[PDB]
Amino acid sequence: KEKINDFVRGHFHGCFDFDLDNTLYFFIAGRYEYKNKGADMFIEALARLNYRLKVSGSKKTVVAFIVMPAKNNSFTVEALKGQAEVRALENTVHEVTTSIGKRIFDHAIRYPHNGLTTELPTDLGELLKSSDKVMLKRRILALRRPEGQLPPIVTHNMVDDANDLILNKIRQVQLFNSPSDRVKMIFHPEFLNANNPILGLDYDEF
Amino acid sequence: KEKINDFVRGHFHGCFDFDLDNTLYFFIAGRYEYKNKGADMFIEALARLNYRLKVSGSKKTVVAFIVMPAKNNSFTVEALKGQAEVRALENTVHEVTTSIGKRIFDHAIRYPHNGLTTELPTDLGELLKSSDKVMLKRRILALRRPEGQLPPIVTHNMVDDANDLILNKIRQVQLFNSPSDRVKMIFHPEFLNANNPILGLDYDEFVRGCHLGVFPSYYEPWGYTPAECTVMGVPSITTNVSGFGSYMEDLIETNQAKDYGIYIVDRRFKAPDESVEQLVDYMEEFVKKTRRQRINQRNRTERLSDLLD
Amino acid sequence: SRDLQNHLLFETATEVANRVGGIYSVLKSKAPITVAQYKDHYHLIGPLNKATYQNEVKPEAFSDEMRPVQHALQTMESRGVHFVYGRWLIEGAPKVILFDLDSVRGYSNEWKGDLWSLVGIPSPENDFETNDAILLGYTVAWFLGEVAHLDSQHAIVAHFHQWLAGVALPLCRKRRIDVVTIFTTHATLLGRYLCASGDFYNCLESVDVDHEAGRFGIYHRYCIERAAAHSADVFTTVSQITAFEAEHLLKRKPDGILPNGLNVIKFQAFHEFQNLHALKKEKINDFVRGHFHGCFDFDLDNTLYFFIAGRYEYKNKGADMFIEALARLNYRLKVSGSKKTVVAFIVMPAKNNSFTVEALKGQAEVRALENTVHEVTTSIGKRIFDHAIRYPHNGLTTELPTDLGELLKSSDKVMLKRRILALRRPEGQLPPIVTHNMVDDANDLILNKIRQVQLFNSPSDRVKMIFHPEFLNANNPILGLDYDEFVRGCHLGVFPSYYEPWGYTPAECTVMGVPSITTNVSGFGSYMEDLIETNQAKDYGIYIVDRRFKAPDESVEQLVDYMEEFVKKTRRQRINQRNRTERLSDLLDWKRMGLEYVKARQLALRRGYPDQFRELVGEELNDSNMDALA
Ligand SMILES: O=c1ccn([C@@H]2O[C@H](COP(=O)(O)OP(=O)(O)O[C@H]3O[C@H](CO)[C@H](O)[C@H](O)[C@H]3O)[C@@H](O)[C@H]2O)c(=O)[nH]1
Ligand SMILES: O=c1ccn([C@@H]2O[C@H](COP(=O)(O)OP(=O)(O)O[C@H]3O[C@H](CO)[C@H](O)[C@H](O)[C@H]3O)[C@@H](O)[C@H]2O)c(=O)[nH]1
Ligand SMILES: O=c1ccn([C@@H]2O[C@H](COP(=O)(O)OP(=O)(O)O[C@H]3O[C@H](CO)[C@H](O)[C@H](O)[C@H]3O)[C@@H](O)[C@H]2O)c(=O)[nH]1
Ligand SMILES: O=P(O)(O)OC[C@H]1O[C@H](O)[C@H](O)[C@@H](O)[C@@H]1O
Repeated sequence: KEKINDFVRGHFHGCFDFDLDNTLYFFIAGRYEYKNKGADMFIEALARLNYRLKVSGSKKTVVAFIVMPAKNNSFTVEALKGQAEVRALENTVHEVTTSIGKRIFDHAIRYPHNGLTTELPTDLGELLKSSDKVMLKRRILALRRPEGQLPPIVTHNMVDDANDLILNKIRQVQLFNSPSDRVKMIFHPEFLNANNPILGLDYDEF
Repeated sequence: KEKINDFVRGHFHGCFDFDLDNTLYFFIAGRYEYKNKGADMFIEALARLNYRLKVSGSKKTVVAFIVMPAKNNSFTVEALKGQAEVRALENTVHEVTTSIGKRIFDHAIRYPHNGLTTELPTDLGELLKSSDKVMLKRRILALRRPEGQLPPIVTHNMVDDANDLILNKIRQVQLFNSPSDRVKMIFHPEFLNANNPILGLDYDEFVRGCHLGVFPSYYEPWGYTPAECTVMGVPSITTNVSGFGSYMEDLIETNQAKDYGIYIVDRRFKAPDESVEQLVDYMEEFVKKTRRQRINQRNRTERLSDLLD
Repeated sequence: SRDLQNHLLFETATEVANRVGGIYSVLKSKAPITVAQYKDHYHLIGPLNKATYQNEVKPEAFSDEMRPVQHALQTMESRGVHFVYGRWLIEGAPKVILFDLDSVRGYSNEWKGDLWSLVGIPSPENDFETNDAILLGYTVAWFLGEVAHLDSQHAIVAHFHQWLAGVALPLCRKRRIDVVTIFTTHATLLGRYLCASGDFYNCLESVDVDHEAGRFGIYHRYCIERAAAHSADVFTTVSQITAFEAEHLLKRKPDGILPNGLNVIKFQAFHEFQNLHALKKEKINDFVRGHFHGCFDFDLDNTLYFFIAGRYEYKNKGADMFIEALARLNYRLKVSGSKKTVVAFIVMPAKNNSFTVEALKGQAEVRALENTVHEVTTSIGKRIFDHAIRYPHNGLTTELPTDLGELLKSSDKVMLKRRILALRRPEGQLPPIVTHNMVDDANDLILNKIRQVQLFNSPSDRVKMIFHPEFLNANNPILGLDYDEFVRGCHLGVFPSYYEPWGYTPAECTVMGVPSITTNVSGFGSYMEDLIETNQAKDYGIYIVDRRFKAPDESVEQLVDYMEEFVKKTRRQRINQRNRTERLSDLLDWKRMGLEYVKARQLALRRGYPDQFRELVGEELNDSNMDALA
């Protein structure tokens, strides 16, 4: 589930208004038989489940996956690019916390001398400096989404996007991952695998 | 130098009141001959330097190492235990900052949503929790040292402490590492090694980490100790009655040679109490140097190593 | 009347509180050295950019001796003129005076009329910009008259940058305002325009200045530039090649050069710049592994990183030569059996739709391998450790493991192999020559040139092409470097320019210890070929290609010659050459290039008050140049 959470954090970069500790992951998977496998019901049922959860004022979120292989031209740039921009933040944060560590450790080993009245630092400014902030802000701006763009409902470029049953059905019931929706949709038109650069999980792990 | 800094932090746990970024590492080394190798003069000179700095009001700090093997029963528990207590803290800090990361990270990626009005956390309480603050304080507590205890002048338990010359000389000049002393004193009666559990540097590595070798010998046919120093771009103070000292006095004009890291004290044509003041002059000069200066001097000292090939 | 030892300085340009062009960065970086000399006697002047100025910008306001500046500001207020006073928020904190041109346009037709008779300059009012150039030039001379009038202690210097600011120069000359003037032109008008087609440097001695200016239809601007250069007590350019250029095309030899320095950020240790190089070289190495994923047949340790960067001017910046030359070098290197490799970067912004999937995906797959390795190596760690500590018990005869199968298990071998296969690229696919999706790929000039010389990053090629049509930035998810960080990590900048009045590209490059190849028709190349003998300058990291007294094809062959030279170097040799280049940086710091700005100002006071300067120094020194003076 941590590897999924990681994928999701990328996916909703810029539009991430919910709590993964209070988030659930439904999926459907298999051969793309829209009608026999019941993708139709699934999508419809989810659209309604969304309405119920909104009405009840629940704070939970459902991120719902469709793993049915359809013809595609691999991943989208937007998928790969935001998963990269989220790692960029992860890393800059790790660097910054290394610096904070030095600053804490100096205070801890220098107490009680040099006028260090408290055992630990108290002001955040003692630990976090302009150079540190500037990085973090730049990495944050990189995650900003455009004017009103919503997280996508598909991870790939589809061959025949306009005729795709699953996608037309999601568009029809209007699950577009706008913030208010407590049900999110992610169609991944490709069997899962560990080499997958955006959700590196063999199916069995996912 | 970092590896020496980790040792010193250990050694001074509790009584740590100076900045290692404005601290210099002098050392004397080799076969324990109190009189011949110049340890008498060294320790005295340092006590006089300690006076000069307090007087002149210097922000600097000197940690003077003595590496001369002597009869001993291995390390003190207090050196060995303090090393562990300083690492306990290093590893508690590393855990806390991880927690801090996760929080900073969550804020960044969530902003501007969920009522987050600033791009970064502003108040420290968002990052640093009580559970985190408790483990840290406990680690700090373990570094406290007893009422009026000071950092030791010895890293080992001596066989015959009460009669050892080096230890008695230090006690006599009254360098007990109190916070008001600008010169500290760490006698390590054992040849340095990488497997040393308090200071895990081979001798050559330690040399590089230090700032200034001081080998003010009285008898010394050659003196590899300052020669090795000089090969590693480390300024050394030696004497004209040493072989190496005499040789470098031939090759270079004695006032040039200070810019080239080879300080030469006069122990042939001067009173022993004038020798000591010249050795103190040279140390007080080096302490006055900026980092610009030390680095440049170190490059000159390095470039000089061709002559010793 | 006036004092020359304590004088005022009023620097005036278009680009004060707004980064419209190169001139921005000159004034900005120079401000620290010019504040430090003058303190409160220095004042920058320009037009108030209502939009962006919000970013960058009482009896207490001035001292007693600098009260005359305060009184003259109130006299501009007494005819209604709105003006922003303050500090410019950059190193040095110089004081700015930003005139509102919206609150002086009611004079426009009168003032454009005045120019018909005072100098004779037409003003087609369908030219949005020359209007603003005239409004500033009159508003500033309306101010400099009042300060010369209200201050009778100091001498006064008024420096103007580029033709747009210098409408005020004829007005200071004709009206006989009591200030000494300096004009500095960073590029001639005709020069930029004549270089459109292409042979500028040979056949500019004979060109009809008025017929040519008239044919491009920019005669009304040319007039303002020509007027400015003649009017001023001192006329200057930013480089010798531009001085040559300015002599024939503006009809006045300059009194000297004001070459553009940089605010050189120094380190406490000199050798720090060198450690950075290797750090940032590793970030590029990370990129290059991702790029060649699957076709990775060379040793990055024995690999060099050439680059060109800047505005996308295919001809002027010399991308044409760079690519042609790189193709020829590839032949040489193959012929000569060299084992080295060159990855050449072109960093010139072109219209794109961000990165390719292949680019992002490739470096994602390389990170997956990085991490699966990291998992496997901890397992190996655990096994080495357990053999170590258990020795010599349980039958362990050797101190350490000797069979790899002891440390690397099936489970570990499988996931490494899977990661390997993921990097495998389609049969006969090569590494791309572009990181992005181009909007108009088939018509991109760089990509046509590259396709034509057939640098396609096949494994036999010792020169690889990477066109990255976008300025470098830290946030970039494939090559996460700010431009400065990338430069440092590279080994050789190559900026074989044709029209380039200065070129900060190679100067920046040199500041950060990186050798460049520039040309003798660039302003920076002129200035170094004067300061250093040209064969010696190669040892200090300044390779200068002759694009003036050589055929285009010989220039190319010289550029190839120089690269081949640089490739041949050993690592010691590159490291030192880099050290020599870094030592050179002080010549480009404002702590030296700002002395030439004083020489211009000492010559302005010499011609302006010949008797007063004679008596304040001793005799009268030579009058003709900046260089001929004290
Ligand atoms: O990312 C994924 C997702 C699913 N799977 C695998 O794919 C299978 C999904 O099964 P299908 O959707 O292919 O359909 P079934 O195999 O359940 O059933 C099919 O095969 C049966 C026996 O051949 C019948 O013939 C039946 O009519 C036909 O629907 C699962 O076992 C699962 O392990 C993956 O490997 N990777
Ligand atoms: O922690 C340490 C410190 C030093 N050393 C090494 O051991 C040497 C110790 O030097 P000494 O104190 O033994 O002095 P020298 O070897 O410079 O000279 C000595 O050896 C000479 C030749 O035998 C003469 O006898 C002379 O009187 C005597 O001073 C150093 O050079 C260094 O190489 C270590 O291995 N570990
Ligand atoms: O990835 C990059 C690459 C370059 N740069 C910067 O972009 C500049 C490149 O400048 P250009 O090549 O666009 O041109 P110049 O700054 O040399 O000069 C420009 O301004 C001059 C005077 O205003 C002339 O008009 C000239 O013709 C015009 O190109 C460099 O300073 C460099 O710092 C980046 O920030 N990121
Ligand atoms: O010039 P290069 O071949 O990139 O190598 C250059 C060198 O850079 C710096 O000097 C580093 O300290 C060395 O680690 C490296 O050997």
